[PDB]
Amino acid sequence: GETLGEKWKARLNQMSALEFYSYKKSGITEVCREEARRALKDGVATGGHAVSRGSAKLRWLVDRGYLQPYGKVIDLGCGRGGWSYYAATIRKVQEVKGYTKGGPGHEEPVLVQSYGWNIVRLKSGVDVFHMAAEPCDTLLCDIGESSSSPEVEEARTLRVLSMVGDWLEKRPGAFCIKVLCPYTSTMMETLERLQRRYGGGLVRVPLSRNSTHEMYWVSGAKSNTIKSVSTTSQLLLGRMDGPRRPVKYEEDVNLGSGTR
Ligand SMILES: Nc1ncnc2c1ncn2[C@@H]1O[C@H](CSCC[C@H](N)C(=O)O)[C@@H](O)[C@H]1O
Ligand SMILES: [Mg+2]
Repeated sequence: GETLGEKWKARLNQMSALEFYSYKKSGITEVCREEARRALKDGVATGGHAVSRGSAKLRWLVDRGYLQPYGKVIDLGCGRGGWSYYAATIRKVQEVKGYTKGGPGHEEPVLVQSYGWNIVRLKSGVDVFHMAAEPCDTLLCDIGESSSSPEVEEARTLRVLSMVGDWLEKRPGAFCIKVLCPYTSTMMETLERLQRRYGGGLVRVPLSRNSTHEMYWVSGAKSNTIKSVSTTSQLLLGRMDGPRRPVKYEEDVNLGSGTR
């Protein structure tokens, strides 16, 4: 019983290195992030330049009402902190706590002074899967590493989803959770069951590359799982045909400066 997403995964794996390369950015939405690129690679933040592409992904969802962060924000798997620092600029957000693994193969928090930096605390060296859940108003989680195997992507997603369940049981009023693999029938059933229990819906963020089927389970969406997943699968499959399309650019994120 093969889904569209599984056919996309199979075809993605059949691509030559050149085909994959041309495909992965074809027609996507993008932020250029030229302008403080060397500063970031040096490990010094510049003003209100975002520390990662993640700020733009969160911005895209917030600008469209897919969630309205407020109160105490928890950011699981914060990496460099792009989500935490974007959240700190939202008027109703009061406090941001980010946790991430860091160390060798992994992103360390970047320490910056974009607007609202002083209500942000990011901590490295923590395994979020070993943290007991805690009350919060806005729950964010951006964890899930890609794999050429769909069974692996699926298993990795189910572990993430089991982990956030403890946090959702605390009943945050807003959330945004990356779903690395939504495209197997087991995943779709699991996601429907989670939406029945916790609400929200799945959204494809168009700044995601075509090389990942990731979607975001967000409290401000209402979507049908089959509709949102199948539409994404069909978009990704369609971009495999025909000539390569250019990227569409948004304005770089500007998180300003100053305390709150
Ligand atoms: N068990 C775990 N505990 C803590 N962090 C983890 C983890 N598994 C993966 N991660 C971290 O989750 C992060 C996913 S990256 C998230 C991008 C971030 N939203 C931003 O905007 O910058 C990675 O840095 C990775 O190291
Ligand atoms: Mg940017």
